[PDB]
Amino acid sequence: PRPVVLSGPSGAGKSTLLKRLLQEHSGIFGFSVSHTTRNPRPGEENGKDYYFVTREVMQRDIAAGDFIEHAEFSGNLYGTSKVAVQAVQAMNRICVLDVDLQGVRNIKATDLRPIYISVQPPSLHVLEQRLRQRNTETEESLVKRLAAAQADMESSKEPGLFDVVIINDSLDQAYAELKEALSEEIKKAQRT
Ligand SMILES: Nc1ncnc2c1ncn2[C@@H]1O[C@H](COP(=O)(O)OP(=O)(O)OP(O)(O)=S)[C@@H](O)[C@H]1O
Ligand SMILES: Nc1nc2c(ncn2[C@@H]2O[C@H](COP(=O)(O)O)[C@@H](O)[C@H]2O)c(=O)[nH]1
Ligand SMILES: [K+]
Repeated sequence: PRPVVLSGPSGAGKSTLLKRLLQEHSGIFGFSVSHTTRNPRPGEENGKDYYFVTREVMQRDIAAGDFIEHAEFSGNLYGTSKVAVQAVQAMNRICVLDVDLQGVRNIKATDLRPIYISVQPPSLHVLEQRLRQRNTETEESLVKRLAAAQADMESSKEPGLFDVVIINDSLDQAYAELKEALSEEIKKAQRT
């Protein structure tokens, strides 16, 4: 039973598929609650979606060595803390992570030994509409995320970087491809 790392462009639907997975398989998977310096969106709860901390707190923790990995994204800091992964391990659950491309390569350097899945948009055109539908991004921050998306899409074709690439055209189909990709993960977890 290996950890799971979900990545992809902003707005692809990796958080959506993760939420569906975590509700239907609550006893099998446990979400890695990362730290972030950005403000919480409406409907986001501190401790569940993210550990919302200020910039000074994040930098203080980085010096203290609390983070397995950390990176900046659209002028805000994100990080997978050691305590976040150890919390899921203490619950006897498969840790699932939602990081960017920079985190993916950082995790490659660690010993977490995960399975890498890239949730990809059907095309870059529909990604903008997906990002524009949520409206949480201002026009300036939307362009920054859209620009970084193409770099993420290009790197998704790198051989060996991702174990599974899922195109998120149909959400039910994308979730079906997610479960099948985790079939041996769910099997091994239930096999104990
Ligand atoms: N299958 C889908 N069909 C259409 N729109 C979708 C689909 N999945 C997600 N979206 C859109 O994508 C947004 C929600 O996806 P999220 O999971 O929050 O984005 P994300 O891939 O996690 O990237 P970030 O880092 O959270 S911005 C909304 O605007 C949805 O309308
Ligand atoms: N490297 C890294 N990236 C993260 C982490 N948490 C979220 N991200 C990434 O940061 C971006 C913004 O996330 P959002 O602010 O939309 O939740 C997404 O690409 C997401 O996957 C993290 O802990 N580490
Ligand atoms: K995350």
